[PDB]
Amino acid sequence: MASSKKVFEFKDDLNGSGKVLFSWSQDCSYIAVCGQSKVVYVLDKRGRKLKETVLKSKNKVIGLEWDKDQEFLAILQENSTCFLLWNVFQNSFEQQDLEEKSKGSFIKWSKTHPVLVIGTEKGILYFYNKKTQKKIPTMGKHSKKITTGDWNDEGLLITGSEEKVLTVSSHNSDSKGESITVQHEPSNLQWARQKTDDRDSSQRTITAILSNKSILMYDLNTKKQPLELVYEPKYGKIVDYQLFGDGYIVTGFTEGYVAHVSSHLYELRDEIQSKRIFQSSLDALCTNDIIYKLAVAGENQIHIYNLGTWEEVKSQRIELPKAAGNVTKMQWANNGQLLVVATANGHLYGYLTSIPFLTSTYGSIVSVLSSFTEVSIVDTSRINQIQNVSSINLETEPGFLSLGLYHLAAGINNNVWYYLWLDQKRNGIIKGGEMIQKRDYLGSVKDIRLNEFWAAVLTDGKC
Repeated sequence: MASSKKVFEFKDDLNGSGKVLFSWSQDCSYIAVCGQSKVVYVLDKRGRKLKETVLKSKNKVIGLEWDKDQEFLAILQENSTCFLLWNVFQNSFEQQDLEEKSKGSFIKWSKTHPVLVIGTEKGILYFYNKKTQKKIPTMGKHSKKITTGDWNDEGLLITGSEEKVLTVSSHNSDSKGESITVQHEPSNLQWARQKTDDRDSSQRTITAILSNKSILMYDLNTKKQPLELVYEPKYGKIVDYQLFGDGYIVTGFTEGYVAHVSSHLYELRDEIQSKRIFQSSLDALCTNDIIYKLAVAGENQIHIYNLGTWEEVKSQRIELPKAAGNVTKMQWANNGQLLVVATANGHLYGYLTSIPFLTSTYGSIVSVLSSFTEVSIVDTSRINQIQNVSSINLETEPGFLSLGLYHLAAGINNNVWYYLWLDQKRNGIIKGGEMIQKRDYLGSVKDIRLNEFWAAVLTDGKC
């Protein structure tokens, strides 16, 4: 059992005490962080600074987002008259103005298409096209300050304003749906694939939070009215809710209570499951469907939870420092390998949770990466028991692994490492891995194969 490893810890010395915004790259490689020190800096997955920058204004960052190509970071500050696109690789500034000297209130990039929406306090929505860097204004969609916004995989912008109005805009700036009359203020916009038996339904459901008290549901298929899912007074005001699996909702509340409901309309009205986690207060919660874990933060600790049987995973519980305060934001990678923590006092933490290890097999012999710094070869000759593993040291972490009768091949992008046991003949005593030859290629290593006396390397166009 590999416990949660605190790989990197950063304090308010470089982040700033307050509500910190951290953004994952879509390839789950580089992690951008900015809090109250106005410093936006990107770290590697293990916590090494790569590119650092400082904003011109002293306003707190209210919006930080990676673009679709993971090349530009969009940053909007507290009531700023402009916003900044920062090329991380080029480390280059470009400032986009807000028309009529409007105060910045919301920004969000289309996670699949090159469209960036900026909403101001006047209700005007500006659509920024990156391929031509052109602005399309839309006035009158919202009559008050825009409060919440989100994007879908299809790239449909959902925006909820103070006038209890939800509006959806497409890529061509076409409004998908008229002004929706909802009971109370919508917030925490999210796009969900609703639980339907027919498995040909696209992800189009809009799930939001009403007045920080209820959960609002909206669907497109049959033009059904938005539904106000009400929660018990013991729950109180909602802290947050997360969507997991094929359309299910898990929500946390102020008294350490958590509720699990199925997004199916026939089963949404009644709470399917309820559980008590904390007794004083709750900080936040987040889900990961690939690694199948629910992380609920409270009282400066992280509780890991199962979602099928809902067993409390005590093994992966994390004890956060007290000075961090109530946790404000929490997110894994898209694959769920590494988890990033931002709290109300500017603290930033990185923990190792899943990191699945690669396995490749030759005849009756398999390989297990185990820790990233080494690779253990595993013998499965006998039945019901496993022979002794043999550890081989590594410096670079490959994404491809291949096993032969004697050699072991470890391949990362355009780099190949080879290892051998003893020197041909009969193995007998097994020796440590030897760096026989470091191989480099002009192209990427698509696939690696190794019989015994020869080896084959694949590149995007040539073997």
